Amino acid sequence: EKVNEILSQLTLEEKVKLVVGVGLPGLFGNPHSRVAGAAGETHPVPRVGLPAFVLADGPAGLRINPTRENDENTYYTTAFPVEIMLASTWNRELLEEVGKAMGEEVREYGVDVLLAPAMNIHRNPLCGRNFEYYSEDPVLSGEMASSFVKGVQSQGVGACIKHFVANNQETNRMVVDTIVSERALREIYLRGFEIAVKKSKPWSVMSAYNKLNGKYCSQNEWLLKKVLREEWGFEGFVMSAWYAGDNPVEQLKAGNDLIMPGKAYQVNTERRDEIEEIMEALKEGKLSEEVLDECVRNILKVLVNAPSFKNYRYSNKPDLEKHAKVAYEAGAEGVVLLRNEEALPLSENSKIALFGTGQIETIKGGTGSGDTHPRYAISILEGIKERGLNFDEELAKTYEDYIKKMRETEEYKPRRIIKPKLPENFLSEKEIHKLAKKNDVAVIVISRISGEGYDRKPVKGDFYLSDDETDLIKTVSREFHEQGKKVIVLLNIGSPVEVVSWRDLVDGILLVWQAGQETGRIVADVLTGRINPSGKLPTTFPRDYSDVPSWTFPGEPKDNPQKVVYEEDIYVGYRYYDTFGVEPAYEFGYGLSYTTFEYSDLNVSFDGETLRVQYRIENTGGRAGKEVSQVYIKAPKGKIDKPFQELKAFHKTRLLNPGESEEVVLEIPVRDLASFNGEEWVVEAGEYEVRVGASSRNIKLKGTFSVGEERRFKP
Ligand SMILES: OC[C@H]1O[C@H](O)[C@H](O)[C@@H](O)[C@@H]1O
Ligand SMILES: [Br-]
Ligand SMILES: [Br-]
Ligand SMILES: [Br-]
Ligand SMILES: [Br-]
Repeated sequence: EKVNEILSQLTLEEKVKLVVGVGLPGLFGNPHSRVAGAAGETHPVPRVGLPAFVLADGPAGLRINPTRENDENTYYTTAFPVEIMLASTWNRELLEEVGKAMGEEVREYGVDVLLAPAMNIHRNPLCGRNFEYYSEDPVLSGEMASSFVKGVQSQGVGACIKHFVANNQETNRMVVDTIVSERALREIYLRGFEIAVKKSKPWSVMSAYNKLNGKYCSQNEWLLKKVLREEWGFEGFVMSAWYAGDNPVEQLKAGNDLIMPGKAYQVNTERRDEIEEIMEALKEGKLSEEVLDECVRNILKVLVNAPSFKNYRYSNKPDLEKHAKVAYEAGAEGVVLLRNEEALPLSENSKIALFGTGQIETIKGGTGSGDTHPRYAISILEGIKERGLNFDEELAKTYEDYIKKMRETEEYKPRRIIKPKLPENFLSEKEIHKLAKKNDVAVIVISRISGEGYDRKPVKGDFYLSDDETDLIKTVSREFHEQGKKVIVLLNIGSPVEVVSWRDLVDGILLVWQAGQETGRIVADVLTGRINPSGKLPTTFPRDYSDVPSWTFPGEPKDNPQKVVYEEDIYVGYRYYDTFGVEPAYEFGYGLSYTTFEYSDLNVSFDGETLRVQYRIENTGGRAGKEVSQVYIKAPKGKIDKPFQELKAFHKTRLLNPGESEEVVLEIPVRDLASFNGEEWVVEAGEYEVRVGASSRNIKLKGTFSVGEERRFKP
């Protein structure tokens, strides 16, 4: 009743103020948000008891200013592992915990809505923001997102799933027209958002920068209204990506309730003030008051539940120590062991020769709106020191000295905030020979960073190893292998890189991604086996970039794309590699363990409305560990073309001791089995195959069931 009451009290002008942000806080002419560093604020209306609501990034943790002027207090937040690493956990419960921790910091720092999680599909590994997205698969993505949203919103604050939809490249994102069939949309790109919307009920959705089939997402009625609302039954409000679109009136008409951050003229001289443009449109009858009321109601019906609406006295003192444990745990389960030829874990007291500048310049996460400002960030070297591991102390000082020297130099000093990539081959061929005799093992850090606004390139030093990185690995490998010793590589990266050319040169490979503030601790602990790797890939690692099915990336013309066509359609990520027989370097769902697991006791039953899959996993190794199991369904060929198989469920065991087992029981609604034929979802009659895998290509148990009667669903 409150909402309809406030609504009835508002004047036309106050209503317009409410659907437009107050401008980017603390930049240009604008005052700081009462939470300094926050991404945006709504217009207050004291008249009718509406406060300003505060919105802030981001996916890796709350992003606000750590300090404030005329203030002795401190406002640090927890920097969690990046989303691609969180997805690697394949652990819903854990993602929910990460949401709660973040949510407590959101609430207690006076924020009302967290601008997370990001959940665009990994269409192409070069997308600059892949690090802060979950997966190339909509079920993994949707399920991780749902868990995170539930976590955040258990804390009395709102989540915001973004970016809706098909924002799968950074190049010309604010302008590019994304051409995608309705089938690709419904099966791949819309699909994760559908799951999140239906299962977790996020307070808000952020419409994407890009056009979708001719229309800006922020101004796309089919997207924000027919699909989101009418079909899916979304009950929240939609906000625009910052400065997205070109027409505030079209945005409101489309179902984009909240225009952020407001004052677009401050960034684009050709935009009018949106309040003035809207007021004029109302005056002229270009926009009806009824549409305006709907947008305002969508906003209030959600935000009357925000802490700010009840004048919540936030503490400015969240439990950072408790949240750090959660960040460490998330990182611990998200590391992916890609290769282990009797190399890991390291023996106790093993003397480590630590290589690569990334050991010191460790990447905690990518740049942009999804960045964070934690009190600390434990480098790989620091974590190893902290845990008291036996490392070459002379070498570590050499690296420290070399980085200082290089970063002080003109060519490599941080510019404007990028740090030029350092040469990694500064050690002499004889210096490394000395290292091989002195130490027991080699550990080489390979680091990459990416971020909002920039796409990566299929070139050396980016997707490919730079020549100096290749030379370092070759030399270290040769030297240490001659001495009978093992070499380990740590991939401190945010998205796939080439691995085929060098992986056979080394014995161990740990994909440690970018693990936030606790990175070095997580990494050290994985090396010694205190952590048993349980992460599995949420995205495909291709042998070569030319293998990638999304070849049109980043569009036409390449250097200034006005449009990009998803030629590969539904056949993206593993759906492509499986269906057309292209072998990846490492497949979707792949990941090793320090122990072994045996799958057994498969039972499959379909009562016509629910597919029930049960099996048993036993730890047959000598170290406790968790196992991620994946259930792929292979639908019959029947009427329409379909991928080879599709992930429909997944699970992760508790921490099993040697000899322990766990019974897995998963249920899949019949509707989930459907393919979209362009008009409707269809679950074709026929024999289906259940494929329970330790990865999409390591199937451990197979069974079948039959659909007797075709089922159809209109969107
Ligand atoms: O920082 C506010 C927003 O700015 C941009 O729209 C980013 O794409 C979005 O992810 C972020 O939440
Ligand atoms: Br997407
Ligand atoms: Br391998
Ligand atoms: Br990266
Ligand atoms: Br194209």
